[PDB]
Amino acid sequence: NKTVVVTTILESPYVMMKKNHEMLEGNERYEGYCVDLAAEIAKHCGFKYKLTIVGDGKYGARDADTKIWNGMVGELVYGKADIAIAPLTITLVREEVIDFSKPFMSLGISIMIKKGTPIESAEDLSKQTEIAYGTTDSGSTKEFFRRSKIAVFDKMWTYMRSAEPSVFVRTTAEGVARVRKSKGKYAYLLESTMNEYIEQRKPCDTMKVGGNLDSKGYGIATPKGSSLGNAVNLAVLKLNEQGLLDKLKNKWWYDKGECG
Amino acid sequence: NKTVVVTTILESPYVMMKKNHEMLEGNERYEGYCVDLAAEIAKHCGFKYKLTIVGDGKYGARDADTKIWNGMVGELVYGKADIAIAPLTITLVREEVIDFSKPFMSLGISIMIKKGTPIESAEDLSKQTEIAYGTTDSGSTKEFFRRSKIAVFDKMWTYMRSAEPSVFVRTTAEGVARVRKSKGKYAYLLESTMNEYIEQRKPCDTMKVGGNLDSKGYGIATPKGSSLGNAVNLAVLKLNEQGLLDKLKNKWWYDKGECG
Ligand SMILES: N[C@@H](Cn1oc(=O)[nH]c1=O)C(=O)O
Ligand SMILES: N[C@@H](Cn1oc(=O)[nH]c1=O)C(=O)O
Repeated sequence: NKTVVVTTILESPYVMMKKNHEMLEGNERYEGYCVDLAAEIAKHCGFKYKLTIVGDGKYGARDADTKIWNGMVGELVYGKADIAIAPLTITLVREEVIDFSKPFMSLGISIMIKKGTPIESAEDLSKQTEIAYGTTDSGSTKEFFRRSKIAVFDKMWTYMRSAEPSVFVRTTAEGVARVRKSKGKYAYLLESTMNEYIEQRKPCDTMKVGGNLDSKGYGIATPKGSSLGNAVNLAVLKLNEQGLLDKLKNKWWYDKGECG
Repeated sequence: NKTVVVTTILESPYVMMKKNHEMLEGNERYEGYCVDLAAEIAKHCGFKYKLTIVGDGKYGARDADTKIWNGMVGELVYGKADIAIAPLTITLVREEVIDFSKPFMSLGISIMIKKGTPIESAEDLSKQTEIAYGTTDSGSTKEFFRRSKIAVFDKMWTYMRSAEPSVFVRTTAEGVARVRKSKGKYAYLLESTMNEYIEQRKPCDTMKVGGNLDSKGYGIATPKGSSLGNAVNLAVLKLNEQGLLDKLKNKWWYDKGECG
């Protein structure tokens, strides 16, 4: 038995530094949905682990020129980590290089606006220019727009890829800050899960509008051929069946919601 | 290359006999969401196939005494079929004996009532006796209640397992007929997907109430170790990414909805 190296990302409310993190060591420094999930998975699979934050702060994308994978995906591909326990979207391109457990959370791409912004759908965004809109870099949302053959999403892609100044952000935190400080002139395309969490955080000035653009899920990832995959997949199914995953979502999204 | 034997179930709107089925042969006799899905999967994976309806008309459950698997699950386990393309729920007990692709549809257990029935939640059902309620036999919904540790669902299970006359039905069709003919005295616990489909079918006398009890998905299943699994999983992800699965749901649930 060896300590399993877990790669994850600082993304609220999945993994966050505890307020008193300076007083603590190792795994105890962190808290969140994925921190709780990691503890449950490890217990069910019988392994000890070490939580580590992805070096480049990215989810995972492959460079067009170099063909090299970055982010958490890259850490699994190059063997820097043994497993990824984070809001990592199950996609075809990633499934080609790493393995995923069945989903532990269901979600879809959505729109976040500053309250009062006159936008109710992706269709609305695509038909105008005054309100800028973008996505996070190196993730599944940007890749969705890049590869979409659907007219509305492709129209949106053509605008976003050449928009000036850049409409892309490095992290969810940056996109949220841009929505909040742009006086309604910036809308942010992000996963419904993040959108719903932020909607319940002070200053309660944002909101999710329209239906989700797609239906997909987050999965726990392991390098291809990992001996860990099977047990991890069964653990996820068990936790879902026990209602534990639902309990964890309520805990981190709503029980402590700050917007009444 | 050999013809792949597909096991499926006659369940609207997934697989149904075409009205003019007598005039047709083989795969052409059927139509529906899963019929369309099977054609797409076969095309993407490069195989020819034969659609067959599960002999016992069941989804799949293991006998407590004999330990023998029935339904579509049983057909894969005993090698009577090469793959299952139907609304087969991904569960822990099934994952122990067969393989599943990532989900092609997202859903949850829900409540179906005859319009006007004074029930808005599972909590409501559990606190009364006048309105009987049950589930389909040999499926994931009955197993959910049987294994639940959650107070409300366990209370519901204790009532259902000993209710008289029996509250369990053999098929969705039977449960729907019971809801419709029981004058509000029977509520039916079934997957949200089936519930939403029936809600748009004449005589438009049923409705889904409350939130879903859980969050899970349907997957394409193959016997353990099947050489088909990998390609099938990637095909499902591709179809989802192209928006084809969403298009298919709209086609079979709403485009031809009969309730305005
Ligand atoms: N879970 C996403 C990361 N990301 O979060 C969003 O909200 N959009 C986006 O791309 C991924 O795995 O790439
Ligand atoms: N998809 C279910 C079958 N079934 O359909 C429902 O609506 N409930 C139920 O158990 C299964 O795979 O067992």
